[PDB]
Amino acid sequence: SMSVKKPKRDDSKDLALCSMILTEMETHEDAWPFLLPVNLKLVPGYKKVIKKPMDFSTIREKLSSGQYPNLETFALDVRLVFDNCETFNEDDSDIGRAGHNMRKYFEKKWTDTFK
Repeated sequence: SMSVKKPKRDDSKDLALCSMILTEMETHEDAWPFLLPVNLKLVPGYKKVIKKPMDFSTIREKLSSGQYPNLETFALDVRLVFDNCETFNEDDSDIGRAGHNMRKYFEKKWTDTFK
């Protein structure tokens, strides 16, 4: 509350560390469905169904340009990529499986880096 703060967590390395995580996600072999925005002209249904499209390149541009106010807003966009994927793809598809794998990979890096 006013003039009453918890001790100050050091957040000065967060930008760099989210960048590194993102690099590792970008270079994973199962990243291919997520590297670029889904082409809304060429994928019937995507535009109407997925209200908030998100992909690694869009996260990279937002990160590089100071559009994440904190590390939680960064995690929310990463998770959105996988939630979108689950919404549009069957679990038993290559892309469906990619999404589960990448989410697992992300969540571990996230815990190990920050928790």
